[PDB]
Amino acid sequence: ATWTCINQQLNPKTNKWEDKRLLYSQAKAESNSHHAPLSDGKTGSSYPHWFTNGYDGNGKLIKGRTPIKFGKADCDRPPKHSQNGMGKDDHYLLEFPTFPDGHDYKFDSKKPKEDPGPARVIYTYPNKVFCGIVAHQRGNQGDLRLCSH
RNA sequence: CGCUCCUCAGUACGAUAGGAACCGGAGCG
Ligand SMILES: [K+]
Ligand SMILES: [K+]
Ligand SMILES: [K+]
Repeated sequence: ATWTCINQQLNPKTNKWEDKRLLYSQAKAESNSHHAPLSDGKTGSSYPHWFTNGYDGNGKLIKGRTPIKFGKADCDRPPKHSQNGMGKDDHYLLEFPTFPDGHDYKFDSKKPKEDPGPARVIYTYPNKVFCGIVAHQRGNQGDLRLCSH
């Protein structure tokens, strides 16, 4: 499967934000999630880490929030995320940088830290069930929204 | 006392997608 994200990027010459169509291979994104550690933070880059998808640790939805519908029961279930995100009963979503070229993000480096880019592969803790590809609409900041596939 | 860098630490904390400080190290005023 191929996922497409439209990410606005600032063209210097026109000083205006333009739509860049970015394509991701699900197979490569999944491989990225397997190469990354099964932890929540605790790495030099901070990734991978808990993706709340609008909930708090007790599966309670933050008011005025619509979680992303992934289409897989495991991915759409309200999460159970304890303090360290390592409880022996936890189940929640993790986000990790993913790129069109498929390379593995250098999760262990803090200084300098690799640019995570606009996209993330979202997968479950602790079985790493693939959920989807999400990305920032503008540059590398703001909320993350589900890309198409 | 103030400012820059390291470290503390991607820790504490946070959930608008981020993120300290004390102690300690190196400087300038
Ligand atoms: K954390
Ligand atoms: K400091
Ligand atoms: K100090």
